[PDB]
Amino acid sequence: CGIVGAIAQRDVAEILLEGLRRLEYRGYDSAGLAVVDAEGHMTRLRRLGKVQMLAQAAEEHPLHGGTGIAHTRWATHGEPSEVNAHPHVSEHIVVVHNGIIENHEPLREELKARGYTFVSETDTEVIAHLVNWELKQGGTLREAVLRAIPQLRGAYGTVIMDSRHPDTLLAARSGSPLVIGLGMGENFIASDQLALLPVTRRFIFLEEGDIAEITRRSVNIFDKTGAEVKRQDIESNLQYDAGDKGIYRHYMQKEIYEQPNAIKNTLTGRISHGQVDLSELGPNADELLSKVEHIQILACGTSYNSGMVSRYWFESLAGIPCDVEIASEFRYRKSAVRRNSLMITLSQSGETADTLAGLRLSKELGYLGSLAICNVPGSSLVRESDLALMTNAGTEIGVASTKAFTTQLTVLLMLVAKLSKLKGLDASIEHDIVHGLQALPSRIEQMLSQDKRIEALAEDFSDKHHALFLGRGDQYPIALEGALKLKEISYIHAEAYAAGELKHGPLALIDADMPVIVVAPNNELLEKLKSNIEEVRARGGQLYVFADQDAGFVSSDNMHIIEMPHVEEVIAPIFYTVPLQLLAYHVALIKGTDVDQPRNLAKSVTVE
Amino acid sequence: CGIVGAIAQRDVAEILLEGLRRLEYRGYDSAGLAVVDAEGHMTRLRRLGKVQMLAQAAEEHPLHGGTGIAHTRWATHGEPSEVNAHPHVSEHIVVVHNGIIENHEPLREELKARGYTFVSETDTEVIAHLVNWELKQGGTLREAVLRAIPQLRGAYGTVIMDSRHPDTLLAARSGSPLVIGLGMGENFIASDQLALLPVTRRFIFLEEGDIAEITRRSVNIFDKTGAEVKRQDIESNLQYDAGDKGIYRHYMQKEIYEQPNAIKNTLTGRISHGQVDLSELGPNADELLSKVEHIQILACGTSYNSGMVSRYWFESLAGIPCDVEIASEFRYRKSAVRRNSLMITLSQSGETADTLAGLRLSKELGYLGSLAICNVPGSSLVRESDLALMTNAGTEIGVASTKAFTTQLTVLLMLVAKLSKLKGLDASIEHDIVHGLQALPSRIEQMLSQDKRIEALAEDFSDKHHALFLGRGDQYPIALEGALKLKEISYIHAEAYAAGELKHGPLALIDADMPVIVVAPNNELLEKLKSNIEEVRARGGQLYVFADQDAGFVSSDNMHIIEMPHVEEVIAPIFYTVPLQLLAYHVALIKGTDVDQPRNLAKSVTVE
Ligand SMILES: O=C[C@H](O)[C@@H](O)[C@H](O)[C@H](O)COP(=O)(O)O
Ligand SMILES: O=C[C@H](O)[C@@H](O)[C@H](O)[C@H](O)COP(=O)(O)O
Repeated sequence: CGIVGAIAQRDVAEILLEGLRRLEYRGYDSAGLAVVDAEGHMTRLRRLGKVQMLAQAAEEHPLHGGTGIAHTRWATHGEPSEVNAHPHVSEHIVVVHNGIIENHEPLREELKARGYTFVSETDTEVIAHLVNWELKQGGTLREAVLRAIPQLRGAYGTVIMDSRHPDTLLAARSGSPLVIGLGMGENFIASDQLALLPVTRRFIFLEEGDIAEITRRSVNIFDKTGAEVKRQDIESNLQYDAGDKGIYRHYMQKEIYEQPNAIKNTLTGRISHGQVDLSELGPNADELLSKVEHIQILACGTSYNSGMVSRYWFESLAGIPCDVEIASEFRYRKSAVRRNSLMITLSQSGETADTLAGLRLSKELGYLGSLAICNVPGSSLVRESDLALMTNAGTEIGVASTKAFTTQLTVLLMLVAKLSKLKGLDASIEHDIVHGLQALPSRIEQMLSQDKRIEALAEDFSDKHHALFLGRGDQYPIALEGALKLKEISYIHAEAYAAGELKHGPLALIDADMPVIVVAPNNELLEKLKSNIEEVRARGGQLYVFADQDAGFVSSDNMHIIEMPHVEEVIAPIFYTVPLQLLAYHVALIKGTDVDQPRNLAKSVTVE
Repeated sequence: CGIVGAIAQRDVAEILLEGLRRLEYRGYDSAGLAVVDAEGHMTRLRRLGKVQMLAQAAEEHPLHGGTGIAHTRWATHGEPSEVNAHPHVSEHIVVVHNGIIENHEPLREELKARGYTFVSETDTEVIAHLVNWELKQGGTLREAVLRAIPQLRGAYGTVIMDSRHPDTLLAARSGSPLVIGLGMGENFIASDQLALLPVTRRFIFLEEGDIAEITRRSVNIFDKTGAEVKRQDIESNLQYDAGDKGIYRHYMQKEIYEQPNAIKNTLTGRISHGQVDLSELGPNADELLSKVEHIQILACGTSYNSGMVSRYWFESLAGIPCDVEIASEFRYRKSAVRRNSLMITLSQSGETADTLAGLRLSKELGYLGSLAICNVPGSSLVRESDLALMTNAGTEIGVASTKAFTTQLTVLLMLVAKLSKLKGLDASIEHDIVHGLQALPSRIEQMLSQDKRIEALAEDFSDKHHALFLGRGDQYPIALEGALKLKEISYIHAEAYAAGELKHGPLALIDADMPVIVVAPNNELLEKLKSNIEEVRARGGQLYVFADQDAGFVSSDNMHIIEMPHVEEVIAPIFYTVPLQLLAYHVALIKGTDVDQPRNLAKSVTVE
């Protein structure tokens, strides 16, 4: 989730609370900072709620100090939320981490043994009493820590502090990212370089394992053993616009509408000469890519749907057997490795628990090699992969992925043409794919200029609480997607069915008041589809159908047609996605929902 | 669908209306018979509705004749239901078919040319004016037909009659089954030997293509060309109990509760000596089965879910790469054939459009060979296959498959152990599978004796209209299944999610009033699951959890636990299915629904 850390000479709270705000997406149930003033007065503070719930519990009780550590959260397993909220104050040790401490039991028991007393349920409060115990046994903090770290198992990103000596903050990185922001006289710790974006812009990105010792006037980093290290330090880029929603009322909407430029980024330096280019893999790709006979794809939620759309392409175009499983199942299941199998995770975060263990698994199951289509660079998926292709999406703040989706398509789509050519197939296959790609941007541009109309439809969903999404083909999953959206950002019970599955059961749901969103280009499967539309139609189902301008569909009280600008077909599933995104967003407004942090959720799921 | 045909000396209506009643499952939108009395008075009759809607429109206007043909239907594409209802009276030619006439256009136009006039939209009414035109050009009916048949494309099962000469009925078979029931002085035609079950029990099962000429006192069958044929004639068996619901209020319920004996049938003559036996394939199976490296599985609705459960087994036990696609998508999609791929349809009917073309496709795509796990013998899937294994389910009348499911599992499960052994694997794998199999019956027995309790739960769903089904593992799809049920037989919007997918989106749906059915044995994935239960739990979601007696779960207003009799684990997905079946049925009663013919549906989808 979100974890921030100041240690300057000014007051560090209204920054700590900022860092949080700019990590509210990674987590939005509980929050709270801990600062201390000169003298030593600790001042822990927690609130259930948005970060603002804290903010306000700060104005009421301003916190002075130049040593604090904040923290937002995803309260998942539930639990007394304000009791189990960070930070936790082990007498004088305050901690806040990001992650999961595996051995959080073999410890909690062992300590406890030694008269310890965990007043709260939680793994953070274990870091504390652990580090603390280590003070007692000699050394300095930057020593008590360098000893306790290696006795923890998991992936975490804690930032330990001694209320008796706010002179130093400790920061370890074992999994969850922790970047350090460099200030003047001051420093800052963060889980992401986006918290600190306001104050510094100069970051030393902790490598994996580091236990950096930080003060106002120094930042000493040590490797895992305890050696000293000289981590470089770079200036940020991830600031294009930072987390400024701009003209846009919500992040999704801006993120939705960035798709057209967002793809351009992706198709940039890759569409070199009528034919997709991906040298970026370094001439050693055509030696593993080429032995490829099958493709396994790990993913979750939207990152999976994409995996789907692709399977259609990898086969009907690359001619390559391909599976596209949900990471959650894969990882725990004994399985049968195809011969010559390129594993291919499709995270946007790069840091998702499941798609990542998956990957990890893959390694042992003798796959041919990994490939990684992340959004975020140097991400756990990207560095443990073997090959990787980056979406160039830009940072996506929306809890509900959108441009990360469209980008993914574009990439995969590109990989297809590479693989296509790589396989002496028809040089025309690449050509065709490219033309789409190399014209997707302009086209989504086209599509968005329909905002108004879709915004109009959404009115019809005020009163509904169910919705059916139908598609067939390499649009089965596009219809999967637009459900997942609407479903998530408006709470409507939307469900997606592969069109030709209705009559085998689900078709019982239809009725007078059941809207049915359907996507329908000038596909070959057009008529097949045109049918199951008529099948639902003939049973009540109110029908919103996003159909190519030249489909043939005809308007009607029961059957609402939303003309679609003729698209290509290689990029058809991307295109037809967009309108479905608008609709989910707009219905969400009509619904009056947290368009940007839907309940029980929180962008990127990196827990486990 | 359902098509019946009398031609006796008594009055044939109260039989025709019976035949229909006993094919109401195959179709239940529109109906209607046509008889004629001695003199020649035709008497066509149609009604929207159950067959009974006709029945009653018969009592009001008794139909005398000893030559009639009836017919129930699935009105799918909708259309003026009483206008487009069979039979259709082309002046003197009355027809009724079962199936789809492809060229139903290149004809409708051509004829029409010749001053013809189709007062109704429909493909039946095309058979008529077609056969008719053929009278005019010479010959006798049994000649005008034998000429018109070969000018039709599709799969059909029409039974043509001449109102000017009820002396003869014609019957052709091009796809849809047509069996002939033999009486004394009288005959009968049928789409299934179950219509006629009351009158005769002696059937000559038309081969594929036959154009049988039938009168009271003869039944001449001719092959496709026009030759004479001597089709054998067998006595029925499919009459165990016929379509007599017995003690049981609905077919599902009886069919649900037949599972325990229904499996026994399946495990009969196959569990020969501590180890599954399937010689029934004839010593030429271990020569294709053995070269098998991958398994593709086609299916729809419940017949697919089974395909799922299996994939888990074929891999984690047989060690064999396996895909399990929805037939509807497969069939229309260019794809990549694994090397050495055993295709394997999983119909119960054997006659499903999609799973069958699928199969058909398979043939061209160089698979290694077909295998067929049908319920019904000599079924289109079973005869075009290459290998086949029959469920021994018994005829299932329920529109909502149940025992066909459990049987399928059992079979596949058996195939796994065959393949397992066939692959020098651990002799212990077979052993273990068998023990389950060879103890599934007794165990489901166990499970049903919980009826009451589940019947109790269902009370809690009166007011609900959504439901979430969660499972993980080789129970992801078992949770898929029990949704499809409830979803179909009660209209509740039930949805199944692989447990570990919640946090990536859908988990937004949960709330105060969202029941969540979850299946949870003493799996290894127990705790994983135990979690997402707690995740939903912690967000409102009312939780009905079907968990092993020794799970650990604890009762609670928000979390309803329904102890499950410890089962094995190889057969665990079958077992945990049953309770989910009860619940759908019981909720359906509380709902007050067509537990046996849910709306917009109709057992086996054989249209296209
Ligand atoms: O609608 C929500 C998004 O679809 C979300 O579900 C996301 O796609 C998954 O949780 C995947 O995580 P990553 O893409 O970042 O790995
Ligand atoms: O709940 C309804 C049944 O699940 C039904 O969906 C059936 O399974 C499919 O239509 C498959 O047809 P076959 O099994 O007979 O081929």
